[PDB]
Amino acid sequence: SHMRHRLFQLNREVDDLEQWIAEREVVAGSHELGQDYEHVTMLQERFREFARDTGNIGQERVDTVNHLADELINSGHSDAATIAEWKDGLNEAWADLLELIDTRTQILAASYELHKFYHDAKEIFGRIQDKHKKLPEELGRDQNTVETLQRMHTTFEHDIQALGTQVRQLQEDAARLQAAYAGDKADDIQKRENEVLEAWKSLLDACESRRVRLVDTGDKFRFFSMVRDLMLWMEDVIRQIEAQEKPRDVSSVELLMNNHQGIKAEIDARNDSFTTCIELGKSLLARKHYASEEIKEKLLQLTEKRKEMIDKWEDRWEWLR
Amino acid sequence: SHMRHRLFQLNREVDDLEQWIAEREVVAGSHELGQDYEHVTMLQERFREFARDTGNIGQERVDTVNHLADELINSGHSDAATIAEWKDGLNEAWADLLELIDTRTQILAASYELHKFYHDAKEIFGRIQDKHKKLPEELGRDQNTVETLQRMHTTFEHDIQALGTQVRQLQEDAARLQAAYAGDKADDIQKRENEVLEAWKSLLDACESRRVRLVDTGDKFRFFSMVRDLMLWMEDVIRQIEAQEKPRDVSSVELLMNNHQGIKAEIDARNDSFTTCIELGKSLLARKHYASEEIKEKLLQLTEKRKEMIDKWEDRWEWLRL
Ligand SMILES: [Mg+2]
Ligand SMILES: [Mg+2]
Ligand SMILES: [Mg+2]
Ligand SMILES: [Mg+2]
Ligand SMILES: [Mg+2]
Ligand SMILES: [Mg+2]
Ligand SMILES: [Mg+2]
Ligand SMILES: [Mg+2]
Ligand SMILES: [Mg+2]
Ligand SMILES: [Mg+2]
Ligand SMILES: [Mg+2]
Ligand SMILES: [Mg+2]
Ligand SMILES: [Mg+2]
Repeated sequence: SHMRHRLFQLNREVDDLEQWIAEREVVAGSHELGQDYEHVTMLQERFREFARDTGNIGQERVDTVNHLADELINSGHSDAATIAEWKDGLNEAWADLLELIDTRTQILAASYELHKFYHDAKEIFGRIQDKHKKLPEELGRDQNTVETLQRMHTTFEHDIQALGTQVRQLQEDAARLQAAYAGDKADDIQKRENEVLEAWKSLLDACESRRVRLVDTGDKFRFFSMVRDLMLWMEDVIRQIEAQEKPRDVSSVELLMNNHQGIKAEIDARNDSFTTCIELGKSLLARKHYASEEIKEKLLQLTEKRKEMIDKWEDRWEWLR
Repeated sequence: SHMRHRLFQLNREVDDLEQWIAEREVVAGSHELGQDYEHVTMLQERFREFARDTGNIGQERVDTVNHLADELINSGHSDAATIAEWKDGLNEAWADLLELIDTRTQILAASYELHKFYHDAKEIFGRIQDKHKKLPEELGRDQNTVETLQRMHTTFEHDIQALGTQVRQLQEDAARLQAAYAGDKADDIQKRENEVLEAWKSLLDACESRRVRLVDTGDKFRFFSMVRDLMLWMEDVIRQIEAQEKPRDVSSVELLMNNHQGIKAEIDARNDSFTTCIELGKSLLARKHYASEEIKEKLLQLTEKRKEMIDKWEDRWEWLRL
């Protein structure tokens, strides 16, 4: 009759607990669809709290009821068959709930991952386009400004590799998600990934086209500066020659021939500078440079000035003979 | 000199990332285990976040720098040999940081479970000792008060069921940790476990001793009560028989014989009550009740009074019916 009370008490506890499990099953059984990334995020985080609260509270109560029932069954209570029936029904209900919590937790993780893909694709896409937009058209005005622009571009191309990394990550996510799904869905992931890859492709193509144009414009201004330096120098040598005073005695002839021969040494020492300059110019022509017409003009001006200079040197020498 | 710019640019990114990795490694390399349960709980959560952030931020940066280094090597940069040296060492530093994060996660997890065992053992030992301090000693002085105390002891016994489940959980935790470690640490755990189990046992034995002494005490009062009810009744039946007037004519004799047979009817109606009472008394004696001497005296007073009542009823009936 103590065993009578113990039995009546256990019945109460089992009924209380199964009622509590049924309450939790309503929540765990929710089929609520996430409307967008923000909402699925909320859903997942709420249910993670719920799963943990449910497990914490329920496991202890289930263990207590199981203990009470096992004590009565093990002691050979005359209602052992009924008591075992109670215990089985409870353990089944609890196992079913935990299974359902598992299934919903999975479904919400899958959904989260899928919404996150579309989210990251929107964000990478926007970052790509925003970067594409900050990309100068101009090549620049002289040697000094072109080399600054070249260095800025080198930094820009540096400063997009981080987006590249994010693009490759998106590609891996798309791959993982496409294995999960099929039909309409795996298709839409492919399209979305493609939109981002094409935007990326276009940014790189534009960075490469700009790198190349800056090299071309740089080479142009390099060539022009080589020509200018030679032209200025040649005019100096010509003026040097023009400044020479006709000798009035043998010691003056000797001095002037020595000085003039010094000038030939100056001239000859520039041979490699002419070669470097002319080779570059001829290179640019071979590659159909946009400034080919200027470049021929400058090559012709250089060779006409060089002839002026050599003619003037030879005329002076041969009259000093 | 383009190629030089890219080299120095990479150089900076490499040294920067390595700095950043060194900073994360200081955090991952902490040897702080937590001063108590609360502390290690917090340590553990905060590094959980740290490990996630570090891995996510870190991996992208490493991968970014590898790509840039690989671009330079693949295009035959003059310093490809040196670049590959920077790259290789960065990757080693990153992989080292990742293993170190796994290591810290593991020993935080281990510290957490050890702290928690000692936190639970102290909580439970304290709860058991507190419950045991609140166990009453009084058994009651009458049937009603025993009944009340029994209700209250039932509640007490109910109150400690969840406490039992916590003790059993601690035993589970104790065996798992004892299997996990060994030497003086495992010994320390078994020591703490046995302390709780002994207090638990002490409480359970006390609750059961009380439960039983309350049943015994209540049964004694209930038996004494049953005997008293029968004694008072019997003495009144004897008084009713003794009050009867000697009949003086045939009609009176017939009326009295009827009324007398009515009295037997009333007497015989108590057969179940006597049986219940006597069986209770006998049940206490086989129990070896501590009041056995007084229970025996009462059984005898009861049966002797019933024999007296019956004898007086029968002697009256005999004299009447002749
Ligand atoms: Mg039921
Ligand atoms: Mg259901
Ligand atoms: Mg919204
Ligand atoms: Mg049945
Ligand atoms: Mg059921
Ligand atoms: Mg002139
Ligand atoms: Mg934890
Ligand atoms: Mg070396
Ligand atoms: Mg009281
Ligand atoms: Mg368990
Ligand atoms: Mg009674
Ligand atoms: Mg008659
Ligand atoms: Mg009558």
